[PDB]
Amino acid sequence: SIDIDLPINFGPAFEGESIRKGDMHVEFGGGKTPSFELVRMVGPDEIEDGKVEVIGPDIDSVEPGGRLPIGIVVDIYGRKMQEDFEPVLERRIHYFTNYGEGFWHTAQRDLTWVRISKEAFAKGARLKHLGQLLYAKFKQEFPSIVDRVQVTIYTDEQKVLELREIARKKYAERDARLRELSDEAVDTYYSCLLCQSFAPTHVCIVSPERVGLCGAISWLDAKAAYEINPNGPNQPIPKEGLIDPVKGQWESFNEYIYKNSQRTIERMNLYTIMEYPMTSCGCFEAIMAYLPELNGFMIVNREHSGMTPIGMTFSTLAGMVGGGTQTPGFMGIGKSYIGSRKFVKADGGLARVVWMPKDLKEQLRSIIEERAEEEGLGRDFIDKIADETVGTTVDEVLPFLEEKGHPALSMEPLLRSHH
Amino acid sequence: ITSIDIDLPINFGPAFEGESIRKGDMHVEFGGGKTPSFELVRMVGPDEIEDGKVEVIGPDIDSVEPGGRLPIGIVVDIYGRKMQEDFEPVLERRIHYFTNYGEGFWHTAQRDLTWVRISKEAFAKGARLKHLGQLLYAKFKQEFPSIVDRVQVTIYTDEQKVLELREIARKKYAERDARLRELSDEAVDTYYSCLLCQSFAPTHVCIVSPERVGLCGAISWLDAKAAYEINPNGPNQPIPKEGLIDPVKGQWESFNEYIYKNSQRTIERMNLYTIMEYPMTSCGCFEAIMAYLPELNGFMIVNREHSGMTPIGMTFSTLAGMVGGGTQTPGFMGIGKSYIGSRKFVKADGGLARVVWMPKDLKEQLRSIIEERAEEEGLGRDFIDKIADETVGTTVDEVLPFLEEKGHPALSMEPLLRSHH
Amino acid sequence: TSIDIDLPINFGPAFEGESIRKGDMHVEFGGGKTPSFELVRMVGPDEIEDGKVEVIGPDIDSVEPGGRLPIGIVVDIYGRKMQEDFEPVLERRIHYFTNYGEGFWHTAQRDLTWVRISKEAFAKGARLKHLGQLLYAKFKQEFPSIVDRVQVTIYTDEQKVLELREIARKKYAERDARLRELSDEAVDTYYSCLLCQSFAPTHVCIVSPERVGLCGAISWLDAKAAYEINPNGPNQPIPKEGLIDPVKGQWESFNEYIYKNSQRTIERMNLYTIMEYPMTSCGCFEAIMAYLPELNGFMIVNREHSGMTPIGMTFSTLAGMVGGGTQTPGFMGIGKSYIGSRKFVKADGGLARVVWMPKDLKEQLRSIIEERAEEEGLGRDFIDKIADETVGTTVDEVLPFLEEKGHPALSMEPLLRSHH
Ligand code: SF4
Ligand code: SF4
Ligand code: SF4
Ligand code: NI
Ligand code: NI
Ligand code: NI
Ligand code: NI
Ligand code: NI
Repeated sequence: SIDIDLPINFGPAFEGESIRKGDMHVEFGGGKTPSFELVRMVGPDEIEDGKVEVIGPDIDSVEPGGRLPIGIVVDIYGRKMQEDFEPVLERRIHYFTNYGEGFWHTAQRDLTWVRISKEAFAKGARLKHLGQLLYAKFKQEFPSIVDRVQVTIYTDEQKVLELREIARKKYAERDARLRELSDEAVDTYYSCLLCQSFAPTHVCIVSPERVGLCGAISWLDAKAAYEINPNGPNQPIPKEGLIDPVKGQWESFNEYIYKNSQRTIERMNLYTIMEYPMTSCGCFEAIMAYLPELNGFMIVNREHSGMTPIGMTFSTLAGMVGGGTQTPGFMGIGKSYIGSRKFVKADGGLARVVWMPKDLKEQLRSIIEERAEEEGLGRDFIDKIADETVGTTVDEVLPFLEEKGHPALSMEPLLRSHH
Repeated sequence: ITSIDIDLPINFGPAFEGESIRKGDMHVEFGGGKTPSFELVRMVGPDEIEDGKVEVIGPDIDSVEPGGRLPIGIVVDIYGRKMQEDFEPVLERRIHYFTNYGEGFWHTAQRDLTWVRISKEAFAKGARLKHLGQLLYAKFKQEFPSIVDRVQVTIYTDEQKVLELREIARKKYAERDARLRELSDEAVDTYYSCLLCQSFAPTHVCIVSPERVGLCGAISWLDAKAAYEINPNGPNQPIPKEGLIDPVKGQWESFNEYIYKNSQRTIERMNLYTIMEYPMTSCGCFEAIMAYLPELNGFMIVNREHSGMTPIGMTFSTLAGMVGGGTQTPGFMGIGKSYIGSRKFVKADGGLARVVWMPKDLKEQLRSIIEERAEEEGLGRDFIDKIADETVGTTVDEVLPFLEEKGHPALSMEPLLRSHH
Repeated sequence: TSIDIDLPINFGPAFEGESIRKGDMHVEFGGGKTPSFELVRMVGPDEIEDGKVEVIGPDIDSVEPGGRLPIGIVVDIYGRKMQEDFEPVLERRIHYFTNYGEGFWHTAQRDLTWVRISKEAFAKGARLKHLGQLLYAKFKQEFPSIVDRVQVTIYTDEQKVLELREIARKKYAERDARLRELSDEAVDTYYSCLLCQSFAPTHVCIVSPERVGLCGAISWLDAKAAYEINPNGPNQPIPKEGLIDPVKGQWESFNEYIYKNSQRTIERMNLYTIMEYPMTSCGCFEAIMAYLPELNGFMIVNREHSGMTPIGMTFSTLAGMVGGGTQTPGFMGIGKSYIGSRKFVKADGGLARVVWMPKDLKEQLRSIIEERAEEEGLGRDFIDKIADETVGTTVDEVLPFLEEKGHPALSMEPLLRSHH
């Protein structure tokens, strides 16, 4: 814990609070007003170090139930600070004030949302304590790169309408930077091991065309973390000793994994799953499995609670996919790795995928359609994907695959067996 | 199969303690709301009972023609040097244990309301009830060579005496029940355990606390304490509440050490107040099972006695096969039906406010406790009206619209597990 | 395992999976349409010539498309360590040391030897002497210690093919009679191949004269022949001592043997019971049996049959539960011949307690299931009592049908119980 004498009710409610309409002190954004929650870098000649101010009415000073602004602007300057340290530093707001209740905040880029609740308004002390806590934590956790920190908490419409421009596109474009950067354009793939607490053997090598299975750490973020902290869990790895571009195995990756994953796993194949895939830790967003009977791939996310054609639901699959065991045929991948060019390149990529939940089809509809159109599979390739309503068993799915002429059936199968 | 050595012409076998009853084919009925019977193990003074006074106060099986209803009140009064008044239910459970899973009369509900349908073949064979109590004398003396001193059986038959015996049983029920709700987790610094279930689940260890009952639904914390007092080297040993590791999630060093010892080191960390992270294992005898649905953001409390589809897409039997045996599966928990009424019912996961689906029978049986707990939690007495049932829908797509229409409070809470994104 | 003689086609491990249709089929040799067979016969050095490909008939380079060439592969071996019992094993190795080359699509064995060669060899100039010399060189490389003189004759004369297939079929009948004669009571030592350990080191298929191995092809005779050829090989005799549970088939000596070559991961072993200490499967298994407490009986499903099952999960789920070297009680992987074995879980009710089987399996075992029912007194009508997918498929479908047809398992002692 943090052990501060704050009034706010210490809890994990910041993550995904869906506030009731009849209680919320502030529900910003929502197609009605601006919204933001931002950490940015400013010049040394226009900011004051240690200043903590709460612009607009305080928590107690206004009655509950209104629709007013909310937002934390943390302006930090240092000698070595760069413009690319925002996405990694700002995430730490989810670990300073996140032991509290009555908030909703994320994604400080160009347009999206921010909120707050009531019951954290009359516990005795004001938001100035929150600002001071944030200033202290930013001065403490990152002493190398920042030398002056200022915090403001705006709650007035006009001063935050300028900030309406700060919650949708910057970080979206920062991951689109991974999208546009090719796998081989860069010359140093980065590592990730922060998930060692649940699975130490997980040494996840992130690439500019393959986000980590956590869904949060990318190559740009790993590089920024290394620049912030050379000793940090993300470490730099050059590319040496090419073995096979088809599966994507180098020498430095293999040696690093062998000497860091406790010698359980030696070789790694970035572009395929059926031979030397990458380990997981239990933080995967989706699960990818092989269906020789359907001759394709099955992808199921965490938020599905139904029956699967393979016969096992997601909860059962996580029992064996995770842990840190190099299992061929099963893997855990993020929901943004599906729309990547190097997504199981050897094993058919997007073509081999057959079945996935309907909700995940809708969420990834546009990107999957774009990726299918890029590869020539046709714009209507998403309709060729069998959903849960179409059939929950292999014997049900196969007639639909025959009807729709799925390309997975047409091409050759994989992983034959012995007698 | 357990055997005996009593000399009676009746057919000892599948027809004396463990099968259903119907009124039409019943020869003589012993119990129910019409001709109530019971079975009590109380404590009385030495002068109140002659040692080994196995009697039959009233007609025997042959002396009664088909048409008359009588009870068999097995009033096993026990006097001892060290016996207490709290030790009654521990032995009282064992009286029907000699013939429960074999012999085939009835024991409805539990405790002291066994219902006996004495067969016509037993009446024709013309035995007596003296040996019925003689069997419960020798076996009782064999099982308890350290507490009991005198054992009696006093089978009454008079209808007014039937009502008097029923009133005595109801008086004893209140004494045995009111103590449990008085206890609390914080009051006592010692927690007992239970490893009786290792016969078909060696890797499973179940921790019992004043508020959390055992998953078997049978033993409580008081029962475990009484068994430890009676059996100092039995399958239950005390553990001091020491070495606190996680206060909110309920983890202690001593509990972790005990589990790491007994559970063959497969389980080392256990949480006493949450399901999604380090849930407690289960033998396979759980009264009910609760699963977490990320789509609905809540708990589905489906019990063993209810057969049917569940929102997760499978019946109780499949979930039991997935969970029981000691497999520590996050997102699923095996609990006793009374544990739902505990004040510390998954406090780390928001408690009763995170329950969205219950079967109709289980919901109706626990209406009285769910309303009382909703009033205490501040959710209001109408909380049971917000809980979906199988009539509302057997699938997520059928109950989610009903849940959002009812404004279930769990929709206003954050999801579970350890966050990463 | 490559070669040296130049061929009109390549030589790689990936050509064994080639797909050739009827239009691309130049001339088949054997299978379900035409007669062709392999053979390995015991000979002496009196009238054998090394590498003599005595092709009696037209060569494969001068045959019209769509024709038929009956192929009799006679193998003449001069071996000091060789015996007449090693003939089948070498035949199996014909599959191993022939498919490594392109165009050598070879399937089945015995009188069902099916080899297909497309026009990629006939049009590009491949002779039958190429095949003969390739087989000779493959036998020399695979078995350099035992063989000394090799003659891979390839008869292609229809009259000679038939009069030689008569000898081959008589030899096959003798092999089958030798398999039938031996029984687990008289035979003291079993064997175990570890070719299946290439994926699951802990797993060890156990092969006995009555209960065949999980692979369904390596019988007791073949394992004994391989041990005689290769004493260092995976198979090792196991003395029959330390009988702990004769009801379910527990021997302490076999338990020690399991300790020896399975990293001591398995303590005991019930050869006649799958519930207590079963044996896992590496995928070589040909069928899966499971226990159903609802009907209290065994269910057996072969690999080729998928779909919904009374146990509640598909065959893929069962394979995942039992395969991968993982030992799970209550389920087992078995070979097809084991169903007809008289040691079929005798303590666990034998054939009586297994009622749910696919109809195709009933048709395959028409001379086996009925014969076993007659042996046990069940009568040939027991197949009517056998639940098949043509009548009932789910638990509820067979719930009243078992009672109507007189289910024997419920009429006998059940297994497994609850707690309270
Ligand atoms: S996704 Fe999680 S486990 Fe994988 S590298 Fe990133 S932090 Fe580590
Ligand atoms: S309820 Fe059952 S499993 Fe739990 S401690 Fe008691 S006997 Fe053991
Ligand atoms: S059945 Fe499988 S594991 Fe056993 S000897 Fe044969 S190939 Fe090896
Ligand atoms: Ni993880
Ligand atoms: Ni139990
Ligand atoms: Ni149990
Ligand atoms: Ni095998
Ligand atoms: Ni196998």
